[PDB]
Amino acid sequence: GSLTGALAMRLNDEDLDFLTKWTDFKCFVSASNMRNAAGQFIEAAYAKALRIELAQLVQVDKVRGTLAKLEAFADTVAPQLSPGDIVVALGHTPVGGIFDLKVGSTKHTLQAIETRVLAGSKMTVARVVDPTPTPPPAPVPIPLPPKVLE
Repeated sequence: GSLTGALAMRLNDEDLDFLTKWTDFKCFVSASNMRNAAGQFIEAAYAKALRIELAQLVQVDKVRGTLAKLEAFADTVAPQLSPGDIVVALGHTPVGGIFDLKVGSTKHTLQAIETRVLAGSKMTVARVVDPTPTPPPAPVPIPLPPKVLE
């Protein structure tokens, strides 16, 4: 096999290790009412995305992602994350389809993406934090031809 599994056909130890290098939740993705003043998140987002592309160190990939990693890991894009399998994307983040923005005194999150948890690799979750228990339309609104909702 090699480089063929559940991580877009790269869950294998080669891409999973070079992928496991770090997490993607050191970057806050467009929160909107929370994010709008500085928006300095694309630094770690670009560095880690490149590290995901480094995970494919067939030869140089690892080197591109490591240099990019430092590029962002500079100050406010390095020591801000959890143990693994996480990336920050809240509010104005095109994936939910739901309507809830969590911003402090406006803490109501709309984020329905997927159910994928790879330690040190990508993780997609479906969660809507709102004071309402029962959702008026659908339980989990994710646009996918093979799936019904989630």
